Amino acid sequence: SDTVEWFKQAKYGMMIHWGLYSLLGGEYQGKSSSNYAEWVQSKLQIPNKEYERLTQAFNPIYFDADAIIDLAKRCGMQYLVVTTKHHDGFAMYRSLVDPYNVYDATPFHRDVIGELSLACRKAGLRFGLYYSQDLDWHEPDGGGYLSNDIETAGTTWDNSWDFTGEKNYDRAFKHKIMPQIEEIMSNYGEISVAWFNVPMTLSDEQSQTIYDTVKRLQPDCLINSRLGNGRYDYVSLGDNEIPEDSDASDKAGNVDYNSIEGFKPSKLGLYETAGTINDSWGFAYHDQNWKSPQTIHDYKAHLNKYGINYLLNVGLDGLGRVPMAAEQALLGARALEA
Amino acid sequence: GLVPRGSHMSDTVEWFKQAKYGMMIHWGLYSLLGGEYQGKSSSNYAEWVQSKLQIPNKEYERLTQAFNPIYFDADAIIDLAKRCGMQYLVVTTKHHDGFAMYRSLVDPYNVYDATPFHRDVIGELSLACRKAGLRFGLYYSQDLDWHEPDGGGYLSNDIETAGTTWDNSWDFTGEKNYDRAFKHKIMPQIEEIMSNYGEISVAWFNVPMTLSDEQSQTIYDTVKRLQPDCLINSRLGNGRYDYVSLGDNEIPEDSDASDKATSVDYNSIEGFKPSKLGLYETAGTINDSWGFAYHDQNWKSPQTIHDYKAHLNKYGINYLLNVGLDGLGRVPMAAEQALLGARALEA
Amino acid sequence: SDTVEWFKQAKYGMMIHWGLYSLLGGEYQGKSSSNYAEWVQSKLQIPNKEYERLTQAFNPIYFDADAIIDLAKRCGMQYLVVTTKHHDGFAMYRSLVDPYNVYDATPFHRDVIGELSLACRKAGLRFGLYYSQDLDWHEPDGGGYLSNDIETAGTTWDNSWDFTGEKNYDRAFKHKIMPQIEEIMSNYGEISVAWFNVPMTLSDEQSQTIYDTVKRLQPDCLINSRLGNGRYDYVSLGDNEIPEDSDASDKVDYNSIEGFKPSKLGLYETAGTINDSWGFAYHDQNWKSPQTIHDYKAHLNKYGINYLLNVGLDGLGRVPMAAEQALLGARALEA
Amino acid sequence: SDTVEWFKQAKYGMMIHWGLYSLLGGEYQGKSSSNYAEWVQSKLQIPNKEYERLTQAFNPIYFDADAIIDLAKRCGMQYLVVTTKHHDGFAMYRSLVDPYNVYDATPFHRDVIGELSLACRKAGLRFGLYYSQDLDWHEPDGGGYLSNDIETAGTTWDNSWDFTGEKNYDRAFKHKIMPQIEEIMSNYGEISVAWFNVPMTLSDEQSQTIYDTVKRLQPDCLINSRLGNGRYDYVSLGDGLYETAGTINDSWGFAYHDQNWKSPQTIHDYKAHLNKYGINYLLNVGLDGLGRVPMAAEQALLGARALEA
Amino acid sequence: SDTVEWFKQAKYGMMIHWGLYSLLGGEYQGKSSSNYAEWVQSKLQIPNKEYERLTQAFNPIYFDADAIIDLAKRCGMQYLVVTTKHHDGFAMYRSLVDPYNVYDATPFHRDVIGELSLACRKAGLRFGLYYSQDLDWHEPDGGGYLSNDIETAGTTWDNSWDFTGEKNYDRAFKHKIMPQIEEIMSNYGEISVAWFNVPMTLSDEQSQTIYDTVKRLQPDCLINSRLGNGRYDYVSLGDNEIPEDSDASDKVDYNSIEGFKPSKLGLYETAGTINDSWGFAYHDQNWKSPQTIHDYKAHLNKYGINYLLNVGLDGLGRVPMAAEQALLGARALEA
Amino acid sequence: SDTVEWFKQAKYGMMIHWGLYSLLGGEYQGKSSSNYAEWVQSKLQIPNKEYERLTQAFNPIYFDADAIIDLAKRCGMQYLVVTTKHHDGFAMYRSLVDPYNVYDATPFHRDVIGELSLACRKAGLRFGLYYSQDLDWHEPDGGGYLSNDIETAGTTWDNSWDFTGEKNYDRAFKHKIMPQIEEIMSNYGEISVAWFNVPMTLSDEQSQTIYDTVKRLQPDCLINSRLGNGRYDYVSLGDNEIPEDSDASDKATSDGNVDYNSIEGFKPSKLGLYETAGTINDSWGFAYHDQNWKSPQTIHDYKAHLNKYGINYLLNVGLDGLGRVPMAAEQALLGARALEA
Ligand SMILES: [Mg+2]
Repeated sequence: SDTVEWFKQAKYGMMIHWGLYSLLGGEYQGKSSSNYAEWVQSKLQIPNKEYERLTQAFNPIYFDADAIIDLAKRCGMQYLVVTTKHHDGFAMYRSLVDPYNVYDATPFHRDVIGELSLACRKAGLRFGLYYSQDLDWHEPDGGGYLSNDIETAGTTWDNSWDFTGEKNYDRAFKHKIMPQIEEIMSNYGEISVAWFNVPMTLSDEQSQTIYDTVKRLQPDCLINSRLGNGRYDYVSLGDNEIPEDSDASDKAGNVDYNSIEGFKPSKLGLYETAGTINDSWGFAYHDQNWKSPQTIHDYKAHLNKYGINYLLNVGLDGLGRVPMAAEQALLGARALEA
Repeated sequence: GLVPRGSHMSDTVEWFKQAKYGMMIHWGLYSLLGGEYQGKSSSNYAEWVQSKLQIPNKEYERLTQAFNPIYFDADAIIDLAKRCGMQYLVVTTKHHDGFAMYRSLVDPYNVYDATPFHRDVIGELSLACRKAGLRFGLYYSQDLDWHEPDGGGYLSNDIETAGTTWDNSWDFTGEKNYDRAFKHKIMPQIEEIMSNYGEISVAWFNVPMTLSDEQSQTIYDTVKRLQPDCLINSRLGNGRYDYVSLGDNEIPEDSDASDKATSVDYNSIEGFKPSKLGLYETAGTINDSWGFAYHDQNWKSPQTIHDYKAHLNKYGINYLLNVGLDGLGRVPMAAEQALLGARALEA
Repeated sequence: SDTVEWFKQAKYGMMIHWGLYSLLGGEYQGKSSSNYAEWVQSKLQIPNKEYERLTQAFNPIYFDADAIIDLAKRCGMQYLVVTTKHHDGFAMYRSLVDPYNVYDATPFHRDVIGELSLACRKAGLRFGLYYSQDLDWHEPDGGGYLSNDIETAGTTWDNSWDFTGEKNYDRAFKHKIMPQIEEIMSNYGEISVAWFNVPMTLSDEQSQTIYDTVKRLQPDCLINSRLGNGRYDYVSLGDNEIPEDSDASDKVDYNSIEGFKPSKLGLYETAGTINDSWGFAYHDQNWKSPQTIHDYKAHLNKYGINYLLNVGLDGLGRVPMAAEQALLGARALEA
Repeated sequence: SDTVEWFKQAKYGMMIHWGLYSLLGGEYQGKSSSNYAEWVQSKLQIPNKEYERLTQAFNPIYFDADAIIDLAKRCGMQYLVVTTKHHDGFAMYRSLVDPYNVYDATPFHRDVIGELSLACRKAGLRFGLYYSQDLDWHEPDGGGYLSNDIETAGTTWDNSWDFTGEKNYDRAFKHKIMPQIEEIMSNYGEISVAWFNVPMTLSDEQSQTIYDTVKRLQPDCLINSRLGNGRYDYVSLGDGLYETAGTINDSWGFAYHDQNWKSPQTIHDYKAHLNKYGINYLLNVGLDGLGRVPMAAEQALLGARALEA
Repeated sequence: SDTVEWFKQAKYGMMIHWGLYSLLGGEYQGKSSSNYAEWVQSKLQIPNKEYERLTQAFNPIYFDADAIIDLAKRCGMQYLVVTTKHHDGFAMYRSLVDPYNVYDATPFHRDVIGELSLACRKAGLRFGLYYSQDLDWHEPDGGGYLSNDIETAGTTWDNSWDFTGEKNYDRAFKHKIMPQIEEIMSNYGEISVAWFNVPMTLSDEQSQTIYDTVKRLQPDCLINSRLGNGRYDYVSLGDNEIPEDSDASDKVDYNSIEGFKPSKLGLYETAGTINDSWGFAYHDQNWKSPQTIHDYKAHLNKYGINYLLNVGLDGLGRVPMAAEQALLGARALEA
Repeated sequence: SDTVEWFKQAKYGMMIHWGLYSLLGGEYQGKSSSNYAEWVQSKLQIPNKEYERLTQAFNPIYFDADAIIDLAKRCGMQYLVVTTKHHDGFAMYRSLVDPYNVYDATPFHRDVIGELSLACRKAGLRFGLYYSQDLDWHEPDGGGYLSNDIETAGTTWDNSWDFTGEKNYDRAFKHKIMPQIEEIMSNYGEISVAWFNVPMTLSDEQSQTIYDTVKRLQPDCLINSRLGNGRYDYVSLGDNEIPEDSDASDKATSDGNVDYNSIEGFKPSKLGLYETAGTINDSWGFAYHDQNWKSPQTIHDYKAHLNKYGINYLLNVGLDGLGRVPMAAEQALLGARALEA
C-alpha cells in the first residue's frame, strides 16, 4: 500500500482538538476540569441544556485553517488529524444526521472540517479524522454505561446525569454513530487516518461494521487500534505514552484489544503515539505546563528511532487560535532539528 | 447622616477613610485576546495589547463580533465582593482602547450597540451594587483613547509604556489636538456615566499625560455638578482630586506609608501626593495584569492579599483589588479562590 | 406484543396539536375559523404566501417539553401523541425533505418533536406521532381534491385556492409524504403510536406502503384506522366520539372517520378535545369540566376504549391555564 | 383654543393598550391575571429578569397602524390615545433615555408610536398619548410604594419583589419619567391629548412640572383632571369638557380568557348616553400579541357604527 | 413521447441566468471583464474565499417568480430553463449535498428553483433546469483541467488559481455532481428540459450515468447535446448561433458546443441572449431590438429550431427594464 | 480666512451621492427614473412603506472609504463632499434624531459618513457634507409643497402621495432638519464645506438659523448658496453648469436682482468663491442604464474652463449598491488626470 509506506516514514503529525469545551477552557461555574479540559462536561456533570448554551458564544473570528496547516508544515508535520466529534457529541462539521454541530448551531456557521480539508489539500498534507464512536454525552444511548468501574478524566464514561434509565448503545450506533462516520468519510475528500477512541461498549461486530464502512468509502485510510476489538491497521499507544527504549525495540500473553495503553500486534508494523504539549487535549486556561522544545524534540526523536509516529496535539482556543505557548514550543522544537 | 432616601447616610469622606477594601473590574474587548494576538504577547498588562502590538482599529474592532459573554452575572460579581468584605466596586466604563462598556449615545463603539451581547454592563453592575448596598465607582480613561485620532499621549512618547506609544500612533500619524477629543468624546461620555447610573461614590481617572490644568478642572467640576458626593482620584491630573491614588500595585514600606511625604509631579502616577482630606488608595491586581491574561498564572496567595490589605489599612490606605473578567464574563477560578481564601483568613 | 398488552391497559393519553395555526388562534384578518382553529387556512382560503408569514412570529419562549410531559404524568396519562405535521403541511420537526418546518423556517430554530421525544423517554411515557398523510395544503398535489362533496371544518379538503390545475396525489405521496414518514419513524427513538388522519385520497396500496414502512422502522408501533383502507392495528373512533352503550358493548367504509370498525386485536381509542377545537382557539372558552372529563374517561375505559385527550398549545408554547386546570381537576376526582 | 372646541364636539375616540403584557394575555406560568391583564407583572410578581424575556417573542406581523386608524375613522372616532408606556415601564416607542423599548429590545425593531402618529395624521384623526408617570415596575424608584394599603388589580402598586430597599420616586422622576415625557411630546408631531394616571406618589410640584413640560412642548395638548396638578382642560370621569374611558370587554390589555364583549347595542347606547351629557367616550381596544384588533372587538365597534345610520 | 411532440412545436422559451455573479455584474475590485459576466470568477481569477463573500450581499427583495413567469407567458414563451448551478458551483436551490447555495448561505434564505417551479406549474409553462455538470470552480476536482482536443494554449477552464495540484474529476462527479443532479431531478416536480454544458472532461460513461439517472427520475425530460459524448435527445447549437440558410436546411465532435450534430428526433434549439452576456452585466447595454428578436425567432423557427432567449436577472432579482421592453416589443410585432 | 484662500485654489473636488436610491439604480417595477436616478422615489411616487424595504437589501460589502479617498487623491482632488441625507430623507450616518439611517436601519450597520471622515483625515483631504435641508420625502412636513408649478426630475418636489393634507415645513425644520444639521456638524470632525440644496420652502430666518448653527459648530466651514435666501459664503452654479465665457468673466448672469432661491446662474460673492458641481454621466445617483460617461477630454476641459475663471469643479461619483465606484467612472477620472502635466 502507498498509504502504508507513507505512514511508516511520515514520523510526525499535528492533532487538533476543538469544540464547545474549548470555550470553557477547563473552568465552569467556578470549578475545574481534570487535566483533560475536553472532559469538563463529564467532570462537572453539565446538563446538555446548559452545555448547549456554549453554541451561542462560539464565534472564533481568528480561526484560519490555512494558517494552522502552514504552522504544521513549517514544523515538518506530514499529516493533520482533527476532532470531527469528541465525547460531548458536538460535531465540528455540517452533519445532516444531527443539527448539534458547528455549522447549524453556532453563529460561526462554518464547516470547520471542510475548511481544514481544503487547507490540507492545498498544502499537500494528508488529512485524518478523529471521531468518538463509543462515547456520546449528547445521546441517551451513548456508550460508557457498562464501564463505570473504571475511573475517568470526568465522572462517568457516559452521560449519567441527563440520562438515568435503560440504555442500549445499539440504538445510538445505528442512528448517529454509523451515519456520521458515513458523512465524514464521504464529504471531505481522501482521508488517510481514522482516529477512533475509548472502545468501552461497542461489540466486535460493531467495530467490524465501522472498519468495513471506512474502507468502503476510503480504501486507503489507516484505522487506529482504538476502534476496538482488534479491528485496525495501526496501533495507537496510550495518551502521551512514550515507551521505554527497551519496550519500543520489541514493540511488546493475551492482549486486551479495548485497553488504550501499551503495545498490541501490528501486522503492518505501524505505530503512533498521540501526545499533548501541555497536559490537556482541549484548550485549558489554567494549564501552563507546556513541554519544552527540548522535551518535544527528544520525544519525537525517541519515537521515530523505534518506528513510532508522533501525533502532537494542539487544543485551539475559543477564538480558533493556536495558543502562543503551543506555537512557540512547536517552532522551538523544529529549530532543534538539522 | 442627613440625606435623601436612597442615598448613603455616611458622608463619602468619612466612609472612604474607613472603607479599607474594594473590588476593581477591568473588562473589555482586550479580555477576549487575553494577552495574545497573532502569536505575539502583550506586556504584563494585557489590556495594553492594542498599543503593544499596534493593532489597527479596523482589526481590533473585529473583536466586537466575538463578544457574547454568556456567563456574565452582575449579581454574582457583587455577591463575591460583598462576601469578601469589599465595600465598593469600581469598574472600567472605558479603558485606553476607547471602547465603552455602557450604552453611550455619544459613541456607538460600545458593548450595547456594537456587540451581539447587546446589554449595558455598567447598568447591570450599578443595579447589582444598589441591591446589595455596595457603593459604586466608575473608571474612565479621560486622556488616552486609541480609537480617537485626537486621543492623548502624543506628547509623552519619550516615556516608556506597557505597550508601544501612549497614543494610537499607527492608525493616526498626522497633526493631533487633544482638545477636540476632550470636547467631542471625553466630556460627553463623562457626562453620560455620571448621569445615567445613579449615585457614584468614586471616579477613577488615569494616566493624565496630555490634559491641561483647565481640562482637569472642567472634568472635576462636571463630576461634582452631577455627583456632589463623588470622590475623585489623583490621576485626573494637575492637582484636581479628593484622594490620592498610589502607583499600580504600590505597597509602600512602613517608613514611607507612615510619612506619606511630599516635601511633586501632579501628573506622575507613582508615590504620595498631598491629601488635605487624608484619603489614600492603592489599586492592585491579584495576578500581574489588569485585563484578563491567559498566560499569567502568578496569582497572589490568600495570605499575600490578607497581608497587603492589613499593611495598607494600618496606614490609612484603602486596597482596591482588581479582577480581570475573561471573555465569557467570568471571574477566573484562581482569582475567586484567592479572594475567598483571603476572606477566610479574617474573622 | 408488549405494545398490544400495554395499549389495552394504557387507558389515557395526552394529544398535542401545535403549529403555525396556533398563533392565529382561530382568527385571521378579522374573520373566524370554524370550531376547528387548526383548519383556519382552509376555512378562510389563506394563500400559502400569506400563511407562511406566521413562521417569523413563531418564537414560543415558554415551550417546555419536560413540563408538558410532567403534567401528563401527574394526570395518569401513559402516552403522548403529538402533531409532527397537520393539514397545513408545516412540519414541527427538522425535516430534510422539506424546509417548511419549525427548525429551518422560524426564529425558534428548535426541533419540537425531538424535545418531546427526549422528555417522554426521561419520564417513562410512551411516545406517539401524528402525521397528516393525505391532506397537505402546502403541496399542489396534496390530497382532498376528490372529496369536496363531503363537508369539512373549512372550505375544501385540499388547497383549492393556490392550486387550481391538474393534481396527482401520487406525486406528493412519493416526494413528501413517504419521505417525511420515514424521517419521523427514524429520528425520534421508539414510537408506540402512529396517528394518521382523514384518508380522503390515498389508495389501498398507498395505505399499505405506509403501514409497511412504519412497521419496518418501528416494529412495535400501533397504527390507527385513519391510515385508511383497513391498514391498521387499532380503531380510532370519531372526533370527540363517546359511543353509546349499545354500540360500545358490541364494537364498513374503511375511509370514514366515525363509528366502530373491526379490530382483530381488540384495541380502540377516542381522541377528544377539552374545548371544541384541536388547535388553540382564543375565543373558545367552552372547556369541559373536570367531572365531564372524568366521566368520559370512565365511560370509554369501561368498554376497553382508550381516551386520548388533546391540548392545543398557544403561540407561546403553553398549555392554556383552563386546560391545565381541567386536567388536574379531573385527576383530583380519581380516588 | 381650537383643541378645546374640537374636543367638545369630538364625541368618540379610540384608546389602545398594547405591550409585552399583551403576549401573556392574562396568564403566566399557569396562573391568572385579575380582570386587568395589563397588570399581570404586579398580580403575579413576575421578576423583571423573567418578564423581559417577552421582548424576544414580540414580533407582531399583523400590526398595521393604517388599518387600526381606518377602523377608528370608519366608526366615527375622532381621536386615538395610545399607551406609550404602561406600569411595567416598557416603552412602545424608540426611547433614547431607556433601551427597554419596542424598537431597541424586540425583533420587531419598529417604533409603534411613530407608526400610529403617521397613520393618525394621514387620516385626520387627532393623536393622544398615555404615559404611566407614577408607577414603573422596571425602575427601582418607580412609584406606588406608599399606597399598598389600597388594593390593586395586581399585588402592590410598585415592584416590591425585585426592589426591596429604600425608594425615592424623585430619582426616577428626574432620570426616566421627565426625560421620556419630553421624548413623546417632542418626537411624534402635534399631540392633542395627554393621558396620565391618578398620582399615588408624585408631589404637587412634580405634577405641575409635568403639566408645564407638556404645555411647553405641546401648547394645544389637553390635560385631563387625573394628572392631579389642580389645573386641567377636561374632566376624566369614572374608569364643560368631559371624557369617560371604557373597555369593550372587562380588560384594558388583551386577555385570552375574557370573552365578555359588550354588544353593538350596548356600545351604541352608552355612547349616546355619554354624548347627550357632553361627555366624550374613549373606547379601548387591547391589541393581541400579533398586533391585531381582536375580531370580537372589531365586530362590536362596526356593529355599533351600523346602528347610527 | 408527449415531450418530443411538445418541444417540436414549443418554438420559444425563456432562459434565466442568476447567481452570485449577478451582484458583480462584470466588475470586481478595480478590474472588469466584458466577456460573459457569469464567467467573472474565472475571467478575473477571483479566489473562492473572496467570491464567497458575495453570499452576504445576496438579498434580492424584488425577486418574484410569478411575475417572471407571467412575462414569459405574455411573450408566448412555452417553457423556462433556469440555472440551478453554473460554473462557479453555487446552487440556486436548497442542496443537502452542498451548503454553498442560495437557501443556506445567503440572507435571502429562499429556494429560487422551488419558487420558479411552483410559478411555472401554476401558469402552465413547462420547466427546465440548467446544471454545470463538468466545470465547478468551487470544487478542487471540478472539470476543465484536461485541454479539450487542442493541446495546451491556455485552453483549460478549471479553477486553477485556488487549486493547483493533481485533480480527478471522478471524485467531484461522485460526491457533488451526481448527487446534485439527483436533487434537482427529484425535488422540483416534472422537468421537461435538462440543459447541461461544456462537456470537456466527463467520460462517455459519466455522460451515460447522468443521462440514465435523469431519465430514471424524469422519464419525459429532454436532454441537450452539451451533456456530451452523444448522450442527448436534442441538439443545442452554439451560444447565440443563428445558422445560415444552407447549414440550417441541411442540419462530428460530440463535445464541441458549436454547429449542428445528428438529431434522431429532429429536435434543435439555439439559446441566445438579449444583450451579449448570460449573467447580468452592468456595462452591457447592447440590447437587441424588438425587430431583431422577432426576426431571429422567425429564422430559427422556420428551420424547426427552438429559440431559448435568456434573461440575466440583476442583483435585486429583477428583469432589467431594457430586457423586458425588448421582449414585450418583440411580442407586439406578432399578430 | 485660511479656508477662504484654500478654497479659491482648491480647483477640484470629489462629490459622492450614495443611498437607498443607489440600489434601484434608476429602475423600479419595470419603470425608469428621469436622468436623476436619486429622484426615483418622486418620479415614480414610491410609497415610503415600499421604499423602506430597500434598507434590508443594503449590505455594500465592497465599500472602502480609504479606497474612495485614494482615488480622489490620485486625481488631484483636494476635497470630498458626501451626501449625509438626500431628498428621500434617509441618513447615511448614525442619527440619534431619526432611525431612518444606514447604521440603525440596514444590515450594514456602519456609519458611512464616519468612515469617510476618518479616511479624509488620514489622507489630508478636506471634508465636506451635503444635506437636503428643504426636501425630505420621509417627512410629512418636508419642503417643496409650494413649488409644484415648477417641473422637477421626479413628479413633485415634496412627497405628495403619502402626505396629502396640510403641511408646515416649520415642524420638520424644528424636529428633523436643524437637529440633524447639528449632528453632522458636531460628530465628524472639521467640516470645510456645507452643501445645501434646492431651497424651495425655507424662510430667510430659517436659512439664517442654519447658517449661524453651522458657523457655531464649524467656524471655518464654507456654506454654499443653495442654503437659500442669500445666506452663504460661496456660490454654487447650476447642476453641470459650465458658464459661457462672458458670464464667467463677469460672475454675473443678468444685470439686476438675482433670485437667491434659484439654483441656476451666478449670484454675488463677497469672498469671490464659486463652484460648479457636475456628474460624470447624467445622474447624481448610480444609474444602471446611464452609460453616457463624459470623456477624459470633456472632464479635463470642463475643469480647465471653470478653473481659469476661479470656479471650482466638484465632480460627482454615484456609488453602486455594493459601495463601488463604477469602473467606467474610475476610468474617466483617471483618464482626465492623465491629460494633466
Ligand atoms: Mg388612573
